[PDB]
Amino acid sequence: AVGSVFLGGPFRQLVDPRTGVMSSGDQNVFSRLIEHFESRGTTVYNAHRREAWGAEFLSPAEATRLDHDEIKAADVFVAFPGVPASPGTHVAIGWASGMGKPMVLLLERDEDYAFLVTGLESQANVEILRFSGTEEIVERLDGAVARVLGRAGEPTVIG
Ligand SMILES: Nc1nc(=O)n([C@@H]2O[C@H](COP(=O)(O)O)[C@@H](O)[C@H]2O)cc1CO
Repeated sequence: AVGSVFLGGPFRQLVDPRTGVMSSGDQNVFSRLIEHFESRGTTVYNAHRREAWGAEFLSPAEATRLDHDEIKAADVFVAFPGVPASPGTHVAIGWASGMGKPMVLLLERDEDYAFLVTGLESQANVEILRFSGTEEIVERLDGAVARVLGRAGEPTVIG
């Protein structure tokens, strides 16, 4: 049973400038993923919700520090690299892969992602899960987390 996950993904690009928040459709997937885990006993660290989906904006420095602490604390790292790419999320993949964290990465099926993203499959303790909608993710996530979590500590290139 999984104590803690860090859930990451695009943020800045999903904020509506007119409202200063993400739309319910974009919050959709995050909230769905949060519930799923929380209902099962698993603490979810997630910046989108912590920062009221754009309304309670941090300083770059605060935001940077919290994210790195939460990543380091969570048992498993789960994130959406984003199409187009989420700059802050890619920084976080660097952090997590650099700590040898169990990671699950959520990739839109039939979309292109970076070499240094896809190249972590095998190279680190990572599992890629391609998806055409949120329910697919919700169905497959627990298995993906258990498999990566069942390899924690184990040496890897990069780990
Ligand atoms: N205010 C923010 N707080 C944050 O914690 N972040 C972190 O950086 C990621 C989003 O990066 P972008 O905002 O660059 O897409 C999120 O997963 C979040 O963990 C990003 C922003 C906006 O750059």
